[PDB]
Parts: sequence; C-alpha cells; structure tokens
Amino acid sequence: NSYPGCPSSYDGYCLNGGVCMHIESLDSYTCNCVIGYSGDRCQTRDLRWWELR
Repeated sequence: NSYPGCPSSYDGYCLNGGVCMHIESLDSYTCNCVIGYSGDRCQTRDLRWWELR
C-alpha cells in the first residue's frame, strides 16, 4: 500500500531524510519521517544521534 510515490515537488519538501510515498485513498503525498525525529516532518530533528547526514 505504501509504495514509493511522489511527484517532483517532493524532492525537498522535507529538510530531513524522509521516505516519499503516495498512500492509497487520496493524494497525501509525503515523506515518512524517521527513527529519532518527527513532527510536521522531523522538523524536530534530534540532531545527529541516529543516521549520518
């Protein structure tokens, strides 16, 4: 269901990593946040602690 789906405008909408998806139903195009940070879009990044750049 959560297959990789996201037009071009979804290549910088998120400042953090983010995993672009389309999600069934309606649009909802977005980038799944990650482990360590979240919010509108991990805007609340716990800085460097998890991944690496």
